[PDB]
Amino acid sequence: SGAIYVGNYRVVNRHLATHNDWANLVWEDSSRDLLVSSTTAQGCDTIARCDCQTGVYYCSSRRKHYPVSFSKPSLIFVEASEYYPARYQSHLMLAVGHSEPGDCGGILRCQHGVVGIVSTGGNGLVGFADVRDLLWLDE
Ligand SMILES: Cn1cc2c(CC(=O)N3CCC[C@H](C(N)=O)C3)cccc2n1
Ligand SMILES: [Zn+2]
Repeated sequence: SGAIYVGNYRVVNRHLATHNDWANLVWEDSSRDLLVSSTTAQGCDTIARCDCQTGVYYCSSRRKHYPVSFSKPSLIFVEASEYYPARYQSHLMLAVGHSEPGDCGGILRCQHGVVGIVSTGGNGLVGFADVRDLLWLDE
């Protein structure tokens, strides 16, 4: 579980989006596993505008925050699931670390702010969906 709240937007994993999320849809991308919905109230998360490759992510399966070294956003192969068949997810960042399916939503953050959210995992590699390119989240 977990979202990013910035201004009048709510950023979630598209595979965990609610009915209300789709009823107030701003933008979605299957290939990225992202969905943005509009909010009545105002969020106050700072989205990082950077090219960092180190951060700290929240892992609900361990109730801990872990420091990781992660790859630059790219097209990584992700195996089939009940939400998507076998495909190449884009804007994906991998790091060596623990993750479980319920961990999707946990924020990854650097000194500059929010980098992305947990999206994939398995084999001791946790995958984060990048959001630093979505400049429209701030205007
Ligand atoms: C965070 N996390 C998800 C895990 C899974 C499942 C997984 O990766 N996915 C299922 C949900 C949709 C995801 C996507 N974006 O396509 C793929 C299995 C083991 C460990 C995990 N750690
Ligand atoms: Zn940064």
